[PDB]
Amino acid sequence: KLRRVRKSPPEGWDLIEPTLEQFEAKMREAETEPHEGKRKTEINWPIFRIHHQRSRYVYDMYYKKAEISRELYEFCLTAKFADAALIAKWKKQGYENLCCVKCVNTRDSNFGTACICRVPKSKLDAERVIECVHCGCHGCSG
RNA sequence: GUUCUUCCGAGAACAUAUACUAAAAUUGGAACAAUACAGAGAAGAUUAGCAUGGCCCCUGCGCAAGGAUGACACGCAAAUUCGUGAAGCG
Ligand SMILES: [Mg+2]
Ligand SMILES: [Mg+2]
Ligand SMILES: [Mg+2]
Ligand SMILES: [Mg+2]
Ligand SMILES: [Zn+2]
Ligand SMILES: [Zn+2]
Ligand SMILES: [Zn+2]
Repeated sequence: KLRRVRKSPPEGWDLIEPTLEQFEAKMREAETEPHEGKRKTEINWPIFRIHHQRSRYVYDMYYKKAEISRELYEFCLTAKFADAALIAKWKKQGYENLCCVKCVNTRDSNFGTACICRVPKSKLDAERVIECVHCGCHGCSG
């Protein structure tokens, strides 16, 4: 990754490097863990889950905590440490807990609806438990 | 879950219906390798090649071409119907 961004990490990369380096360890384990004893839908879920976490950590450091400068935050977007297109959603009102961009692509669904996990729980038959097939998200709206 | 309201623990807006839903459990359907036998179209033999037909395939990208002429075919073929005189009887 860092080879492919040419400039050096700008300012306080040491604050985020040990955490990002742990997400890398997580992601490689998720790639190589056996697909046996798991649903054909389940095995992809940790990938989307870890990719959500890592993007969320970079995002929270810059926006909520302000512990990294914009140049270091934008560096993480440039170095593909965080998905700019997922962070682009968490800025939108009503999307601030979105699990993955695949769940808001309405075009890919049979009827042109969003994913069911995007329905607010108060609008469900709220005893109902959800695990959406795209990522196992139980509900990510309200 | 977030941006706001305040009399204050509630209210407005944003957000709005994934998935042949199984890690399964059941249930049909093709060709395989070879002991011994007798062995591959045309009025004697060696026998071309190309056609023809249907509820028969295979190889091939194929309206090309190969697969024994790819194999088969291989006869009670009656399918619109009679007409005659002798000789027994009774
Ligand atoms: Mg011949
Ligand atoms: Mg031929
Ligand atoms: Mg031949
Ligand atoms: Mg023939
Ligand atoms: Zn999702
Ligand atoms: Zn979903
Ligand atoms: Zn979701």
